[PDB]
Amino acid sequence: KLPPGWEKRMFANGTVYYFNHITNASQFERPSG
Ligand SMILES: *[C@@H]1OC[C@@H](O)[C@H](O)[C@H]1O
Repeated sequence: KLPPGWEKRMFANGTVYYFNHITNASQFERPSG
């Protein structure tokens, strides 16, 4: 499902986003790569 290095992440207010654990990058939209 999810591409390499990405993992799902979430704010203290309950808002979900995406985080790259290899690069420390982050984004709201679901990652294609
Ligand atoms: C929840 O935390 C992330 C921020 O971007 C949103 O505006 C807030 O509601």
